[PDB]
Amino acid sequence: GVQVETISPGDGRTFPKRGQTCVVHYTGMLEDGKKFDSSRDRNKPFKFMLGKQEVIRGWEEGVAQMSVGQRAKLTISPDYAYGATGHPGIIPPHATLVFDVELLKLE
Amino acid sequence: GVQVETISPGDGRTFPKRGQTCVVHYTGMLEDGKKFDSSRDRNKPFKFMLGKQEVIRGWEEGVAQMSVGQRAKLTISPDYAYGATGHPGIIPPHATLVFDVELLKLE
Ligand SMILES: CC1(C)COC(=O)CCCCCCCCCCCOC(=O)[C@@H]2CCCCN2C(=O)C1=O
Ligand SMILES: CC1(C)COC(=O)CCCCCCCCCCCOC(=O)[C@@H]2CCCCN2C(=O)C1=O
Repeated sequence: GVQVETISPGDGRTFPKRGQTCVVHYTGMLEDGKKFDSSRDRNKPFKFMLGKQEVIRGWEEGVAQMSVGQRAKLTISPDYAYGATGHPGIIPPHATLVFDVELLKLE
Repeated sequence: GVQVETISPGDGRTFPKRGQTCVVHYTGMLEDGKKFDSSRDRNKPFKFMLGKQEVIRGWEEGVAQMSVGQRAKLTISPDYAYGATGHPGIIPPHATLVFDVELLKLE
């Protein structure tokens, strides 16, 4: 499923609600440590609307467990990520993905 | 034959030679992405001697054209795999096989 593991505590009070835009910085890597992308390298935070289902299930369910200001490591099994397909040219088939996510703010 | 499609490049200069032990991680799938075996799943690299014929011909010709650190998707026709006999209870007769292979190192 998605396992969430705190790197830095957030405020423990403001959790995203469905319909809110989460603003995050992230780095994603394959289970073996090979990194495949980071918004920090573009220094452009990534934004998505929770509930809209435009990101993988592991992100929808993992980020909803986070409060503003938290930095956490989410390790996402293949069924909550890209499955047998992968993401062409970046993610291989059946890959467990590990993401370091920081929830900057809600909009 | 075997088609090699690269997921991530290796050095493009250290290719395996006859008699060397190739150390790889792999996932074996039928064309629909259904996984029938994976070394990753038992967390043990697979090792074989290039030129010994102990692995199907698509693996001997496919991995000979990979360089260290490369991860590639090999699509193997049945005549380079198990032909009409298949592999009892896992692979059907005349099945095209897809393997995700990462050449981790040479010994
Ligand atoms: C796509 C992928 C492989 C690679 O992403 C990029 O190379 C650039 C991202 C630029 C922003 C557009 C992304 C649109 C989101 C929809 C793609 C689904 O992606 C995901 O769910 C996760 C989590 C959010 C970051 C992207 N994401 C990922 O799995 C990734 O990191
Ligand atoms: C056998 C099969 C269905 C199942 O394989 C295993 O269960 C591997 C067990 C671990 C190693 C045992 C020694 C296997 C020696 C090689 C046997 C022939 O297999 C093959 O050529 C291909 C390619 C290499 C991985 C095994 N391979 C395959 O076609 C497979 O994945």
